[PDB]
Amino acid sequence: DLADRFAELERRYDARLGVYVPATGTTAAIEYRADERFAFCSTFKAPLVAAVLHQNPLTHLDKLITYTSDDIRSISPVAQQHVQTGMTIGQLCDAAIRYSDGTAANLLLADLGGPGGGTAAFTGYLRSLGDTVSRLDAEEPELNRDPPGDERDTTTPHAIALVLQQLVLGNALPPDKRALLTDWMARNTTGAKRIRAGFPADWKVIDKTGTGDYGRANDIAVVWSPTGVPYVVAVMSDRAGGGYDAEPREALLAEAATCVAGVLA
Ligand SMILES: O=C(O)[C@@H]1CS[C@H]([C@H]2C[C@@H]3CCSCN3N2)[C@@H](CO)CN1
Repeated sequence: DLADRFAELERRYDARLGVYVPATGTTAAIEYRADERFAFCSTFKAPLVAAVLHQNPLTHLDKLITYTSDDIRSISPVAQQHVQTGMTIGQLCDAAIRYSDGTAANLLLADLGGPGGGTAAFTGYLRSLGDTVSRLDAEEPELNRDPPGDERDTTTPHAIALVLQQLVLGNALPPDKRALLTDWMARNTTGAKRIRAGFPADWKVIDKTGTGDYGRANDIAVVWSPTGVPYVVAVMSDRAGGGYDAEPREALLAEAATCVAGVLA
């Protein structure tokens, strides 16, 4: 029984675990705390990039964005190295997804524009995909400071799964923008010990991770079986029982993904 395995893992890592895999083909939906709210953490960066792709011509990717010291306010492995020359929208999308670059995320939010520094339009983008649940209320690094239970800056494994399904497998984006998003998530550098670690090597995996205080660790992915059958896999977790300093545990998400992969094989 799968719900039993997920419960075992919660006890092992002193964690709250949320899992959703949408129903597809002759495969039933997998769901565990799938409608409870979990912090986005950095996972929002993937649909952010979709929002910015949708809103503009693909030529927009080549627009150069300049920024400086007081824009670097969060973990920003790529933006910190290019601050003197600036970065193109394209480079920023690349960094936001592949290195979870926070400054890139803020600059892309600003590019979207409108109230809340972009966060309202980010949310409106999800609403356009039929996601009535998720909300982004702040940008980096403030979006990470909400305590356990706080509804600000949250999604649900169910909500973000259906969003990612439309973005990557569905027609939320035209093919050329869709490929750009898909390719960036394929080339993700941060996700090796999470959902990717639970699936056999001959499965293709693309993903965006999230991490936070209170032991938050997320991963949202699309996986393809060796015969090309795709599944969307959303895994979210926290370990709020250990307080603000509780360490995120990637192994939890890797074990949860192993349980899911065995069921989808
Ligand atoms: O800039 C920040 O302070 C935040 C902290 S939480 C989390 C951090 C936390 C994790 C630790 C090491 S590197 C990647 N970092 N990503 C990110 C997304 O999951 C968001 N960036």
